[PDB]
Amino acid sequence: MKIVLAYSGGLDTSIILKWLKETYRAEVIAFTADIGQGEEVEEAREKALRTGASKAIALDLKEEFVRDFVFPMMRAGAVYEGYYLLGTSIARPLIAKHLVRIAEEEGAEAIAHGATGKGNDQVRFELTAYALKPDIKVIAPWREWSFQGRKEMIAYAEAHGIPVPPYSMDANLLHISYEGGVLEDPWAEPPKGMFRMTQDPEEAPDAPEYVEVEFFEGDPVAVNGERLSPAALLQRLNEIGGRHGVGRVDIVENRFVGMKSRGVYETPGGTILYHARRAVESLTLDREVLHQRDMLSPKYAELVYYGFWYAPEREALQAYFDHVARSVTGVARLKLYKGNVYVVGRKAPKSLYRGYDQKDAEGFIKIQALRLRVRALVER
Amino acid sequence: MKIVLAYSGGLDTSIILKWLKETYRAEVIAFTADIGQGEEVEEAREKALRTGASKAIALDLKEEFVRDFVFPMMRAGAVYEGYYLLGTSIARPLIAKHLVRIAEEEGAEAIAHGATGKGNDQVRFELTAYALKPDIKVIAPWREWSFQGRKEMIAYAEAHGIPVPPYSMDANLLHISYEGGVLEDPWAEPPKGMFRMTQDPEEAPDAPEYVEVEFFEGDPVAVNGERLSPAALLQRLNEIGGRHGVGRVDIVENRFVGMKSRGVYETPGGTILYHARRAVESLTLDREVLHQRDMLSPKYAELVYYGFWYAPEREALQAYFDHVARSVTGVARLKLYKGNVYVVGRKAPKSLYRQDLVSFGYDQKDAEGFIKIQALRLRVRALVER
Amino acid sequence: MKIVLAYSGGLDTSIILKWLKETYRAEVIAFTADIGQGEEVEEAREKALRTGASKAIALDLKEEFVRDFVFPMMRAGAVYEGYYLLGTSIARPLIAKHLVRIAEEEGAEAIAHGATGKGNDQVRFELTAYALKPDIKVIAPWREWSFQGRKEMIAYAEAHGIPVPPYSMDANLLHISYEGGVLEDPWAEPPKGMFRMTQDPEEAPDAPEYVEVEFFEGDPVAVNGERLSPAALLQRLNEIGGRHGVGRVDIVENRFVGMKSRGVYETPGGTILYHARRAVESLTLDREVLHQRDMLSPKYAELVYYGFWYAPEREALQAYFDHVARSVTGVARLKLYKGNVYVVGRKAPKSLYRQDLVSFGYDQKDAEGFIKIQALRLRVRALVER
Amino acid sequence: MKIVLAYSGGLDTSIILKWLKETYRAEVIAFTADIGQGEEVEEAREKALRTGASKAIALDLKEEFVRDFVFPMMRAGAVYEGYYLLGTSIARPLIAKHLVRIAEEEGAEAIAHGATGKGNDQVRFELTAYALKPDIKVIAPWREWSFQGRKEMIAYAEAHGIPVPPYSMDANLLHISYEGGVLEDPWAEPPKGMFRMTQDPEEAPDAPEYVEVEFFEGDPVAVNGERLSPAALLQRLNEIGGRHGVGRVDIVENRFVGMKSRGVYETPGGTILYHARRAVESLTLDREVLHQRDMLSPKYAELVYYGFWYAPEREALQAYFDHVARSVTGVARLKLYKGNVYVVGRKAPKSLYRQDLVSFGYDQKDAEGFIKIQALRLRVRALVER
Ligand SMILES: Nc1ncnc2c1ncn2[C@@H]1O[C@H](COP(=O)(O)OP(=O)(O)NP(=O)(O)O)[C@@H](O)[C@H]1O
Ligand SMILES: Nc1ncnc2c1ncn2[C@@H]1O[C@H](COP(=O)(O)OP(=O)(O)NP(=O)(O)O)[C@@H](O)[C@H]1O
Ligand SMILES: Nc1ncnc2c1ncn2[C@@H]1O[C@H](COP(=O)(O)OP(=O)(O)NP(=O)(O)O)[C@@H](O)[C@H]1O
Ligand SMILES: Nc1ncnc2c1ncn2[C@@H]1O[C@H](COP(=O)(O)OP(=O)(O)NP(=O)(O)O)[C@@H](O)[C@H]1O
Ligand SMILES: NC(=[NH2+])NCCC[C@H](N)C(=O)O
Ligand SMILES: NC(=[NH2+])NCCC[C@H](N)C(=O)O
Ligand SMILES: NC(=[NH2+])NCCC[C@H](N)C(=O)O
Ligand SMILES: NC(=[NH2+])NCCC[C@H](N)C(=O)O
Repeated sequence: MKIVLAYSGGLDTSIILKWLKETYRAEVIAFTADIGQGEEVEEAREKALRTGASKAIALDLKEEFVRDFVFPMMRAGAVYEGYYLLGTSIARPLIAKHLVRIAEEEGAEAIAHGATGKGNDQVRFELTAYALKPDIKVIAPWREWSFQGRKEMIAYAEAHGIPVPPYSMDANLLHISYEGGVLEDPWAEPPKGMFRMTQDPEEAPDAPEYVEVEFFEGDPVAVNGERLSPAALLQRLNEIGGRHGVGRVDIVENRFVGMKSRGVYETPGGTILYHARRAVESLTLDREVLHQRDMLSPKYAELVYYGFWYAPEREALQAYFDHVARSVTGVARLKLYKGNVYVVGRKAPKSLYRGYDQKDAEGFIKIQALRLRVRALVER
Repeated sequence: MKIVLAYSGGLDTSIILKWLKETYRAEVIAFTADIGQGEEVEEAREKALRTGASKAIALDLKEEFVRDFVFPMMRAGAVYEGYYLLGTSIARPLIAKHLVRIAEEEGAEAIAHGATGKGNDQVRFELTAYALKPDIKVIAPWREWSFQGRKEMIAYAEAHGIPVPPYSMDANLLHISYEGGVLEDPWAEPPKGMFRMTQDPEEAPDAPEYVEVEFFEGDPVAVNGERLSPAALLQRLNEIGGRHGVGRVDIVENRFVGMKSRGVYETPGGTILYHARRAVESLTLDREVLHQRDMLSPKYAELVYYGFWYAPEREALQAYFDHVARSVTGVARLKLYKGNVYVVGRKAPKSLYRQDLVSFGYDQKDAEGFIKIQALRLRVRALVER
Repeated sequence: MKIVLAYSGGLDTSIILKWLKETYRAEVIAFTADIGQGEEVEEAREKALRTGASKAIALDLKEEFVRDFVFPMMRAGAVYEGYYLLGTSIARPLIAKHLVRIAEEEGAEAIAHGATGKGNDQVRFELTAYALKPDIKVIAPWREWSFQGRKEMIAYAEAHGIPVPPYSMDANLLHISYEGGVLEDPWAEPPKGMFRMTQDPEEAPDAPEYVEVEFFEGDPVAVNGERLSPAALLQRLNEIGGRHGVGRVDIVENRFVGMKSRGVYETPGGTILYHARRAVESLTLDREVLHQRDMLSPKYAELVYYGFWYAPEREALQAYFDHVARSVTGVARLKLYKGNVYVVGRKAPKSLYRQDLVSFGYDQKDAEGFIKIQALRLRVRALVER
Repeated sequence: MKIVLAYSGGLDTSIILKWLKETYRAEVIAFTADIGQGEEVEEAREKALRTGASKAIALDLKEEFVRDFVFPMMRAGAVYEGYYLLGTSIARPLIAKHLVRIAEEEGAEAIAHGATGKGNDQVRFELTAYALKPDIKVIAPWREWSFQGRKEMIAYAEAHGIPVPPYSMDANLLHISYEGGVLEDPWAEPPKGMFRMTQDPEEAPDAPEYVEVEFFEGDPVAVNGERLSPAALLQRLNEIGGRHGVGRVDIVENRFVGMKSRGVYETPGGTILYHARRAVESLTLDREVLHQRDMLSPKYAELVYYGFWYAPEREALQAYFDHVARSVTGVARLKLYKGNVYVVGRKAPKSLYRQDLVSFGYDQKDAEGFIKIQALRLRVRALVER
């Protein structure tokens, strides 16, 4: 029996690698994806072999991540519960996609991940796995073992020679998420110094910085006149937005499995892209199309948040969003200053910005008012 | 014939007052509402009499404005096309409501206003009027007169004794709007010094300021522990957020009459309230309720923007929003700093948050069954696709 | 330990009553609700006591069923996946509501039902139970026992001395549902003579029959001029519609649990009410209100179907639907003929219909301006396409 | 100048053709489209030349109508206000399309139609024309002439010389619409013998008739095993359904221009197609995709009804509906009997139905976990209410 483990190189997946070998008397193939966490994945791959993996794989997936998951999501204007730009949410389908592919190639009957039984990640990983390979076997150790606390887990790792290192973090090219520990009290502000991807607004440059972002067909293709690949472009905007402290959100969200959770997120590049997109859309999209689009975005957002990426509903809505986004061609000009992003200009080759006479308005108004006047007369 | 004119006190409504009297051989009753435009309404009232009004009425409607129009709208989370908090939009129904009221009291068969034929305000004024008094006659001079240019309008004014004087502004307790002129080029950043209600972030305090807003039943009732009436509360938050340069928006919007236009808005108090409201809702509203509510907010926003305030669709949706909003009770803690509003905390008497469920309602294993069932249709799809 | 069992009086809940006693060694309180199954619940109550119940309760809930469940649902125009009027769906919450009431009165820590692990009813019973009493314990024998076949169950019944006798059916005041067995093949028409509530259309009267239904406030209050209580009214329309074979539908629906299921339903009275309601609404509801209401109906429907009756989302939407329904006052005249229901007329005290607006409230030029304004964005669009 | 006139060959467009020759003294080009009105279109073309038309054109557009307009609409499951299948609505864009095409080919500056200023047709014609050629000049005689009454028009006709003859009719391959006259009273049943396309239910065969419709990637491609082109297929289903009296609807609808109107429609073929489609969808579409699609259908319906066919909103939604419809491949079996259509069977090569998931990937106990997790937020809510 072989098992493809989503291995991040940390303590838990290291413990998991050992636990899987003994518990399932299985050969474990480790997989570590480079999605912009800011770590040398090769070090994780080598730790996996030291830990006991029969094979360890590491892949640079930053470009596939931005082009095939982040970009399509952004085209939809996806925002969960008013603020969450879904940084962790869209990255999970990508990881599981490769787990299942590797499982196929290696002849493995199962896959494993270290997401807990109380979060969203477990759902995202498994819904994707099942959607792509229906008879795949999934093993989620957190829902199968009986560790009674951290102490017991550190003891288990020390016993296997696994080296042992106030909140939980998840970082990738789109954002860095923070939750748990001290963050659990929604009345308490995050502690100073917690953020890593964005500069503290109180420490941002004293002068504002202008940035231009070009969109061609619904996707951003250039920054300040320089054409950049998907991953390179997000990276650049992260650098630019980050220096100014842009993209910080603090919310109490509703998880898919039932409870509320306090989360903090920094999405510098994606936040600039959100406003840049809407800026270009303001000139290229039709009024009714836009209004219909905005009423569907929230639904799309929850699909991503819940884990229904490789699902027919999401694919169907994507057909609508992509259609609409094809008209988003132009340039947005933004002004960045101490934590904030300001749209300051926009232009487009086929802008709809700027015939009748005042007289037509009276008619328009009379007809629009008819049903209201009738209703009024009936009330008498 | 009597005509009740929505009189702002400026050049155009003064020109209109004289124009109406002669064109319609009627007497004009001028109505000026104080909705926080930062001017002395009694001066417009007196100017109306000097311009020829048979009667001039001026009313302080700040409290009614915020209590009966702004609060109801905020309750619904209304936001037009992603950023417009509807500052000018919700004020129009209030004005027209009083116009129709005064017309009935004065025995006036018609009402008038100085909104142009190419904007949204004309629709808001008239849809409200017709909805409240179906037989009312509406006179909109811009759509009727033969004035050809500004030059001629000035000559007419000067001939009639009316005193004469880079963009058009509309200010009230909720915001200040700027559009037209130099703002007509969507690629040009607005001019320096344009903003009035808010301080440029570059000049905002170096020290962030914490502000707490208490919501009792969907509406804000206190700021930093001090109980304030609707208008006093909005005023307070404009002062606080204004100093920090909060609430600035720059957008190209879609007008109801069919064309796009570049608008700039500063809504300090309203912006703080928008995020404060959502902060309290994050603890007091159910997941499914919240998601449904957010999908209807945009529709409600276009209704307000188009002018369908006193319309059945709007009142029906208001029943939904008011039901949901009744649960919004708690306190939001925000951090203001150079143009931004950061939510840093929230608490509520009946908060649905239980860290009991997040720290390390079921045991992990229940999650497996949940996933299996949720995945069934997807697995079936995959098997069929073979 | 005490366990309140939702007892229908059939073979399975009889086997379950025994099973609960043996498995848990608890006192079992059988509850049978009369919701129009066309069964004498007092027989079931007696059989329950014979089967071993420590206490058996039988309540007539026909009026509560229609008044507090069917009517609120009908006001929303709830229809699941194009054709399902939710007959079985709205009944479950009522039953679970009493199961928990009784458990609390008797001091029973648990409730039990005989819905299987493959369907929707399990979710409906349990979601309302947990929603009303969060610490209640639920026992669903179908998900806990070892019986591996029908034959095994019958033997267990005999070994326990319980009386023993091509599809499963569920009947109540709203409809009769048929699914399973021969019906599992979606390409096979239901067998002849299966329907029980409606007469076969080929055997229905040769002369159409006219019926009028009065609505006052969103709910039906009279049939052919006779005031009738909710349950009596639904009963009456079932008699009238059934005689004509009205209300039959055949669909393959999506269960909440993931798979498709072939179901057949007969809802005579409800079908008449569905069309009668829309008929009165056509004169009493505003265009925009109607269009908005219709786009929310499908959502409310899935909530009911899934089992989210005592859920904040449903109660929120209910506030909207109730608000809109308050105007539905008038009379619908329908024609019934061999399985079909035809709306032939409608009237209302405050009908918004006006023949003068259509007979050959504005002049022709108004329409021209309306069209021009509506066309503006389309023309700018074509011009840019150039 | 040149004017292209949408000419139906009837009294009014004949009067309109003269009116155009006299008033504008222009060269009128008549255009008559054959879209299944069952009216020898060539008769209409000769009469146009006989009336002063310097050129009359007649085209067989039946196939284009069904393939490019009816099918895309049905693909979306479009239904206006619960019953209207949009028969007249989708035909108008097709006509205006050719008018504008012919105007470009004839160097004509304007186009004209005889829809009145009180209905929706004028909007459909004009929105289509403006969207296709923003520069186009439109002339709507009903809104421009001085005639008051039939008497007046009648004499004017005799005068110039035009043959001269209870409700108004509009017929095409999809349906026949009836409204006006005796139909204006919402309480008055339609007059016996009014219907033309459908046999009276009471006069329909005593024996039910089964029919099968095959769908391929969203569109009907065969009936009872015989492959038929779009127009031939709709024609065939009209014949089969008509003989049984299928597809009759009687409603009071909300017109786009503001007033309610009583309309009667018979859509035999289209009605069979509506139920056949949903039947194939019940096996080929995913639950969540279906539920989403149905909540959007109504919006697409009003877009068609209002006249926004060649509009970005409609084309955008079309991309969604087209994507979803591509999966609709299979066969539906329906039973026709005296005015009703009953789905009795359905099958598909890629059916998502699995008898094994329902008969006695699925484990009963997974349902408990599913239920507990779904119940969590409801339990927390209840506990907080203490
Ligand atoms: N970059 C990655 N490549 C492969 N799998 C990943 C990757 N990142 C996260 N995962 C999966 O996600 C789980 C991580 O959830 P997370 O909250 O980040 O926990 P963790 O405590 O950091 N794991 P570890 O780093 O081994 O201590 C891991 O158990 C992995 O299965
Ligand atoms: N506070 C108010 N009281 C009464 N009527 C008002 C008030 N504010 C605005 N209006 C109406 O709205 C129109 C104003 O449109 P707006 O763009 O503000 O023009 P204007 O510049 O104010 N007119 P004027 O100031 O008289 O030259 C006026 O013509 C009034 O009819
Ligand atoms: N009228 C009722 N009163 C109380 N409980 C009911 C009633 N009707 C249905 N139930 C509940 O619903 C379950 C019925 O599921 P169903 O598929 O109809 O099975 P069943 O065949 O009726 N059981 P039985 O009649 O005992 O053989 C029962 O187990 C009850 O818990
Ligand atoms: N088959 C067609 N070909 C071209 N234009 C048409 C056609 N059918 C309808 N129209 C247009 O639609 C208008 C008809 O509206 P309708 O209510 O059918 O009136 P009408 O009574 O049929 N006109 P007429 O037949 O000339 O007496 C006509 O003025 C035409 O411009
Ligand atoms: N494994 C993690 N640390 N992920 C944190 C959760 C991210 C965020 N709560 C989400 O639902 O996307
Ligand atoms: N009279 C005015 N200055 N009105 C300004 C328009 C405000 C904004 N464009 C709106 O439509 O609400
Ligand atoms: N116990 C029963 N036989 N129930 C009938 C099932 C009813 C229908 N399929 C529903 O899900 O509501
Ligand atoms: N030309 C006609 N008589 N058309 C009848 C209008 C049909 C239907 N009421 C509609 O709005 O489409």
